[PDB]
Amino acid sequence: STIEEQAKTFLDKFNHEAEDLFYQSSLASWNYNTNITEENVQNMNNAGDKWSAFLKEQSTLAQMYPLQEIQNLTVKLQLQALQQNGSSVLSEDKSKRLNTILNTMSTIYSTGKVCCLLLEPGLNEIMANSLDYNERLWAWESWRSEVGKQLRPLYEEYVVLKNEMARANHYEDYGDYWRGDYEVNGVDGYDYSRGQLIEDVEHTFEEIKPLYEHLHAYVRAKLMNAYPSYISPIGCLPAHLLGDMWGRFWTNLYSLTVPFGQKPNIDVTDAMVDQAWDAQRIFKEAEKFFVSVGLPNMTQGFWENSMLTDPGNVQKAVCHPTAWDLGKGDFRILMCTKVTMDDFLTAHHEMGHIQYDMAYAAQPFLLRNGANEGFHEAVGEIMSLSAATPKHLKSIGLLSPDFQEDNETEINFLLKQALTIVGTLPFTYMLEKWRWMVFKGEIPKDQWMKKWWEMKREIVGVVEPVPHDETYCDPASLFHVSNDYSFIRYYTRTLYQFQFQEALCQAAKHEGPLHKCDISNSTEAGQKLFNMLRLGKSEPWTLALENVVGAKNMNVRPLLNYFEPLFTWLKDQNKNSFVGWSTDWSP
Ligand SMILES: *[C@@H]1O[C@H](CO)[C@@H](O)[C@H](O)[C@H]1NC(C)=O
Ligand SMILES: *[C@@H]1O[C@H](CO)[C@@H](O)[C@H](O)[C@H]1NC(C)=O
Ligand SMILES: *[C@@H]1O[C@H](CO)[C@@H](O)[C@H](O)[C@H]1NC(C)=O
Ligand SMILES: *[C@@H]1O[C@H](CO)[C@@H](O)[C@H](O)[C@H]1NC(C)=O
Ligand SMILES: *[C@@H]1O[C@H](CO)[C@@H](O)[C@H](O)[C@H]1NC(C)=O
Ligand SMILES: *[C@@H]1O[C@H](CO)[C@@H](O)[C@H](O)[C@H]1NC(C)=O
Ligand SMILES: [Cl-]
Ligand SMILES: [Cl-]
Ligand SMILES: [Cl-]
Ligand SMILES: [Cl-]
Ligand SMILES: [Cl-]
Ligand SMILES: [Zn+2]
Repeated sequence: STIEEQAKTFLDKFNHEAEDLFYQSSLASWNYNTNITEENVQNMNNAGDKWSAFLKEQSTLAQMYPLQEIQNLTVKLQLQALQQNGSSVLSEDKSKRLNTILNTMSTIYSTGKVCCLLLEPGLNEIMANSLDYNERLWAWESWRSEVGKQLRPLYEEYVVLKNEMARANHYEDYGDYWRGDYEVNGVDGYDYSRGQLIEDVEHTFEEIKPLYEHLHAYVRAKLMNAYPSYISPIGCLPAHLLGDMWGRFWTNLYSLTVPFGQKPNIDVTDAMVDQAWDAQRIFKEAEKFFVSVGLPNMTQGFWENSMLTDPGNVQKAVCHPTAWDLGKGDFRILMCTKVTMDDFLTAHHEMGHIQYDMAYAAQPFLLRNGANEGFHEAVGEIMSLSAATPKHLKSIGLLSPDFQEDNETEINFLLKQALTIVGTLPFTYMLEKWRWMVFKGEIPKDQWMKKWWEMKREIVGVVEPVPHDETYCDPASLFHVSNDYSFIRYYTRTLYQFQFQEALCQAAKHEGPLHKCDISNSTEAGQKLFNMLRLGKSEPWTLALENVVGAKNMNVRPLLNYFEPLFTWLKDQNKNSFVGWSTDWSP
């Protein structure tokens, strides 16, 4: 009886106990989310507590099998997923304090109000739709001070305690700890070090820099037309004018940046209601789409047990669209579907999640997940990509067969896509680099805010409207920061998404620009995609990516391919205009 054999037996017992307990908890959670009542909340909480206690004791047991005596990499992966210590390395008092800090930061972020209006919906409405410089500036500064000033000391203590936990687990810092979510060891030709992630993010960002610079110059010009005196044509962009509370996405800038405002966007909602479509039809069409590439039908249970429309005033439900994998062959979608194009695309996205879940359902319990934190949402996004293309809507009868394309409408659509995708990439990289640097200890508190805005100036070309000192905590003014979430996932997922789409459209023998591509009816693309989906978390994410795209590494080139018509059109628009920005300017 070797250690590896004992560990195999332990994992056997664990899987059988865990699948049952996880199913009971997931079903309690489903009963709540589709039927909000006190009885259902208590059942959900009790089942979740039972599951957490089970995982606690099972991790304690798992730690009694030393990994260095495990040669089988699958057994090692599962044991490792169980043996994570985390905050438990801290003393009882230090963990108590850290959890109090985390709870406090979350509560003040969620209950914060400026006098009084609360972030959702008031200030969000202002930052999305207001065209008054003073109103927007006020809301921006108000949140930064009213909330950030509170969060600052809490965040300093949070940094100290999180770095203590990370070094107690043998990481260099909390940032190194998070970079662990991309690490791979023991598999020659597929290993990936925690440092490699930074190097590769910075490499792909070096390649994204020209497209972002030209989008920046375009948006700066258009915003100047919208804000006469307030913007310099060689300087950075005021943070309170970027379409949301942080400039995370530039989506709401469309009104001010649409290249051809007289050319409407394609919106088949009217066609969906005129053909008398219902949620059943929408989900059946998504299912047909997936069947078209050789993936299986949704289970009978899926149709029997899902919630695909709002149950109305009879009972309240959590209407956020979500895909559920309860285990034991039970797959569902929760969605308060309305007959609208957005809901058609979101249905495709979530059923893409379900297809992923079904694909890796034969893997051990602990290996049932995306290859890494970015894989699932990329799989979801590429479905909506294929569903929205005019080729596909014609194919499924939502556009008239003679519906003529138009470069102006296509460039409009591509602009919007840029404002979101390309816009958020430098934001995300800059935010996570600031956090990495704070955790690594390269930014003393005295320069915290300074470095932040310096980086905002250099990397993303955005400047603060008001001078900010070290009493604020502007990064903590965003949910992910104040609620202790990694952020680089958005960069990596966005790049993986277009890598996937390019590889699959190639397999589908698509000709022409990448954004016009529909993978429908391609069993080649379906097979390429399934060869990855079925692995779940069992193989290195480098290999999972190779199975789809033929290369083992993250690459931004497909995103540039997707945007190349817009990149060229922008370069044409900006040829007689300054591109780039000076970090010296300030409003
Ligand atoms: C919702 O929950 C309540 C309380 O548990 C229960 O009485 C009711 O039957 C549930 N509704 C449905 C549709 O199951
Ligand atoms: C690792 O162990 C699993 C059973 O736990 C087995 O299915 C698999 O073949 C083993 N891998 C190798 C390389 O022996
Ligand atoms: C969890 O803690 C034990 C010591 O208490 C340690 O030997 C083990 O390696 C830790 N887990 C991991 C994944 O390092
Ligand atoms: C998928 O389901 C449809 C009915 O919705 C059925 O006609 C078809 O044969 C099924 N195909 C597969 C491959 O499951
Ligand atoms: C795929 O084939 C079906 C016939 O089964 C057809 O109705 C549909 O228009 C085709 N779509 C594409 C994009 O070729
Ligand atoms: C649309 O694009 C084609 C190909 O680049 C070009 O020949 C045509 O002149 C363009 N038309 C408009 C209206 O932009
Ligand atoms: Cl989601
Ligand atoms: Cl599961
Ligand atoms: Cl995105
Ligand atoms: Cl900010
Ligand atoms: Cl994501
Ligand atoms: Zn999703």
